[PDB]
Amino acid sequence: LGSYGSRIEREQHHLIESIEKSTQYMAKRRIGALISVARDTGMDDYIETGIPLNAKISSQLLINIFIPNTPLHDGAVIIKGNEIASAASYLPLSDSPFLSKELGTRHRAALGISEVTDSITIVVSEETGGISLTKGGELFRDVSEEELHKILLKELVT
Amino acid sequence: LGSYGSRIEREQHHLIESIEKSTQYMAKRRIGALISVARDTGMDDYIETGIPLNAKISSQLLINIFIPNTPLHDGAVIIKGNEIASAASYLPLSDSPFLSKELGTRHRAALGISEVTDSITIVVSEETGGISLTKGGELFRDVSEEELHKILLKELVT
Ligand SMILES: [Co+2]
Ligand SMILES: [Co+2]
Repeated sequence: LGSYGSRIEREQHHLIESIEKSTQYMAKRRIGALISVARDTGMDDYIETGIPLNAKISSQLLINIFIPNTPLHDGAVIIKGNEIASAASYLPLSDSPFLSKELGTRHRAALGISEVTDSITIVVSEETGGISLTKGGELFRDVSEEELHKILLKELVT
Repeated sequence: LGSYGSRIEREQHHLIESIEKSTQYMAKRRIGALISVARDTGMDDYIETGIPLNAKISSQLLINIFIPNTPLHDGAVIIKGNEIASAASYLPLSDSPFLSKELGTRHRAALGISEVTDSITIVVSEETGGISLTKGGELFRDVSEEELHKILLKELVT
C-alpha cells in the first residue's frame, strides 16, 4: 500500500506494469504469449487444465514462461487474485465467423475466453509481434502502448 | 486405376504416399503440421471454418501449406474425397485429462476431432519433430515410419 489508496489498488498497478513490460519484451522478440486476467467470473475450470504455479506476479516470470520450446510456453497464463495461478492452460475457441483469417488459434482462443468470462486477455503474436486484447467478446488488434495502458487502467483497476 | 483393383484403391495409396512424404519432410525440418483425413462421418462443418482449396492431393502442396508465417500454415488441412478441401481450419479441442502436458494444443486438437468423427488425423510437432496420429479418441505418439504406414494402410484403404 504505497502512494495508492489501498493495497489492492497498488497490486493492480503492479499487475498492469508487469503485463506492459512483459508484452513489450515479448513483442520485440516475436514471442507468442497468452495472458488472461480473471475478474468477477472466476476461472477455476481453466486453471485446472494447466500447470499450477500460484506465483507472485512479475514481468520476468511472465517472460520466462512463454520462451519457445519450454515446458510452460504452450498454453495460457491465467492470473487470479494477486498471483499467476497457472501456466499452459487451454482456453475455449470462439466460433465467431468475424475473426480475421490472418489471426491464428491463439487469437481465436483469447476471443473464446472473453465470450464466456468477464476477464481481460492479452495476446502477443509470434508472426507479427502485434499486441492484442479481448474483453466481452470483442478483440482490439495491434494496439499501441498508449492504447493498451488506457484499457488495462480502465478495466483492471477498481 | 493402375496396378490396383480400382481407381479408388489407387487414389487411397496416393493419399498415403502424399501424407508419408510430407510428414517426413516436415518432421526433419521441425515444421508443425495438422492433417485430418475425413471418412464416413463427413466434416463439412470444419471445412467451412478454414480457407477452401479443393485442390489435388500432393506431398508438395501439403508442405507448402504448413511453412511457418504463411497465410495457410496456422490451422488444419482437411482432406475430403480425393482433394484437399481446406486449409487453416480449426478443430475442437479434447477435454481429456489424460493427454500428456508435454503436448500442446496442436496435439490436443487432433484428439478433439478424433472423438467426434471417425477420421484419421496426423500431427507433426514443431518442438520435437515427432509424428503422431489420432483415431477414435486415441493418440499414438512419436510413431515410426513403419508404424505410420501400417496404420494408414489399415485405416485409409478400403
Ligand atoms: Co508450441
Ligand atoms: Co502460428
